[PDB]
Amino acid sequence: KVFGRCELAAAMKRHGLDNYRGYSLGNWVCAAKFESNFNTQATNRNTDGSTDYGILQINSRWWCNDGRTPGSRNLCNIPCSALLSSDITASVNCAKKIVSDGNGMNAWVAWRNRCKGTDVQAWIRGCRL
Ligand SMILES: [Cl-]
Ligand SMILES: [Cl-]
Ligand code: NA
Ligand code: NA
Repeated sequence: KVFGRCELAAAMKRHGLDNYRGYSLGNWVCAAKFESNFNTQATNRNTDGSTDYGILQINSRWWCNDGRTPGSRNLCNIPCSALLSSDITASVNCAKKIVSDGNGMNAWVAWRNRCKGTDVQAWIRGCRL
């Protein structure tokens, strides 16, 4: 599923990601835009052999099991394919764990390089939330 911008904002808010660990909703929408273009089905291989999955590009070395990643910890205790669902619940639950890990949203490279320090409220401008 390719979410619309405000559509994803509303889903993320309903799921309690807005202001989660102090990250306003625009941060999460901005991160999803650059990580996945709002596409739940997005996957990308990493150099280390792990793969990133879903709207928030959650990694198979630490967070989910994809059955092919050396050193997988599966800390979210989920198959990586569950993170590709049109229902974002599993991605949100796992993102809450990741962002609590100590580095906040710096865990997402695209967030640090493209969202951090910018006017992230722009990402939810116009939406009815
Ligand atoms: Cl915001
Ligand atoms: Cl933080
Ligand atoms: Na894909
Ligand atoms: Na992989």
